Amino acid sequence: YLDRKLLTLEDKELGTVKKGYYQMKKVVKTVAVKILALKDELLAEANVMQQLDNPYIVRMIGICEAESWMLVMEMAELGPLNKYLQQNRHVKDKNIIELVHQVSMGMKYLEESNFVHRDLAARNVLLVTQHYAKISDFGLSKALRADENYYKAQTHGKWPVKWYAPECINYYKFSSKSDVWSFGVLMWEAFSYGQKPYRGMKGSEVTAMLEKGERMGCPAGCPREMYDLMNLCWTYDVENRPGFAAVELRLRNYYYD
Ligand SMILES: O=S1(=O)NCc2ccc(Nc3nccc(N(CCCO)c4cccc5[nH]ncc45)n3)cc21
Repeated sequence: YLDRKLLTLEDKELGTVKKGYYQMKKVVKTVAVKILALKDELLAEANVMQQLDNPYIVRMIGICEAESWMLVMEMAELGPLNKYLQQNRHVKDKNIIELVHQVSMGMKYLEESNFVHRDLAARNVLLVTQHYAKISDFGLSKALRADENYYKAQTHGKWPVKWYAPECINYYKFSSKSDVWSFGVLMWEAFSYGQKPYRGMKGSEVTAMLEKGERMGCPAGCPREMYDLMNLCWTYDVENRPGFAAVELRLRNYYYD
């Protein structure tokens, strides 16, 4: 738990979200703060992110119980990737490849830590700099049990279907391979400069489209290798869909080529 005394908030708003500062041992650290049901979701996120430690996942500083309930993270100054790219269409393809490779290195670690994100989308990638991305928003994330490969969704809550693999929609099964499907949608978003996927379509319409074997097209100016990778992530049969080690490798090879 954090010390309220050591936390300072801006008035300006970023429930509610605020930018702040927390006095660490000697340096002052810029932080982003969620300020409060909606509480169990924030507790689940705190519980997960306290077990995570990776350069490509947003770091939790801690929980402050004061006048309000607060979840304090290190600040990723530039904000969500979808919004950033929407306002910065000059960003080169090679820079996008760089950012999406970083996300895949982050997801490779999660996979290895046996956690499922369950909400991997461009809106949940935050930028530290134009060349440094972190995965955020672990509200729906689940620590897999030692004896299982997947999480079985029970209660009906947030359901971002446009990022969900068929086995999630059809069998309520979430695994690292389902996160791979979502990563594919995230790539598509990033190479489309933060445009929403399957625009104009209902969730049930997206599902019907995918079952016919149809996929979203190649965004303008997306190199074909990256589009080929999106299609691989969108492999229907989860058995034959790649995991984050295979996905990360292919981005690494391409990027460094
Ligand atoms: O709230 S914003 O989308 N409005 C513009 C802007 C600019 C920078 C950040 N950066 C940032 N950097 C780290 C964490 C964090 N947030 C707020 C995200 C809004 O949901 C968080 C606070 C607490 C827990 C969190 N988990 N994931 C993000 C996050 N936000 C966030 C935003």
